[PDB]
Amino acid sequence: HKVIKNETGTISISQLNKNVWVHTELGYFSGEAVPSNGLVLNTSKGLVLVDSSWDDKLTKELIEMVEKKFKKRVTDVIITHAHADRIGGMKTLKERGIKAHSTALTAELAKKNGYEEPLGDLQSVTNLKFGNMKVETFYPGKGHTEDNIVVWLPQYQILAGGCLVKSASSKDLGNVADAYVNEWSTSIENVLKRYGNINLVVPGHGEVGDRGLLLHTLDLLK
Ligand SMILES: [Zn+2]
Ligand SMILES: [Zn+2]
Repeated sequence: HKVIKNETGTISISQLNKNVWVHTELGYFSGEAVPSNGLVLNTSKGLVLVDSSWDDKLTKELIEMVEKKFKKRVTDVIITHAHADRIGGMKTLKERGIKAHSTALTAELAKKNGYEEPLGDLQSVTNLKFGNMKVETFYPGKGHTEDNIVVWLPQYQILAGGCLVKSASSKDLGNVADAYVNEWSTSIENVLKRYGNINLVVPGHGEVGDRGLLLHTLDLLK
């Protein structure tokens, strides 16, 4: 259990194992602190993030923290849906020549929310390799948003569930303004059906757990 932080504590990275870390940032909204999780992947050919952060201020500092820790550059990011906590650092990414991967739909919705457009290069099942690190993206259907995807790391059996999966502490689904609450259950079932061997599940917000987080989210939807 190893967490690196900036001095304020607004940005932290937590070790799941040597090459996979959770990044978490606090964005403040009407006096209220909200954490958001993504992943940091340490690969032979650079660093890969799953999701950016609330804004460019945080995204830029996040990048510098990880580039210093691992002594190499952030080359790619995978955007799991078009909300601010996921997509708010797009300008930082473009400015630094960091490729922003997404589904066409996510790219479409990003444009329509006024954000810079990610690549729209991902299909519903896409396998990527960065150095020796394998990354699978999967669209399970509508849930938290229309466009939400999950990121699977087959070599670690680690699932970045994003906001499709709630933490164990969550007692409601949170922000459902853009959600499809009647399809969300099916969409989690598609995840459960596809990955029979989940060791860790990282939710969009809150503590890392395991396969249980997906069952908890199903309860929250009943
Ligand atoms: Zn969201
Ligand atoms: Zn979320």
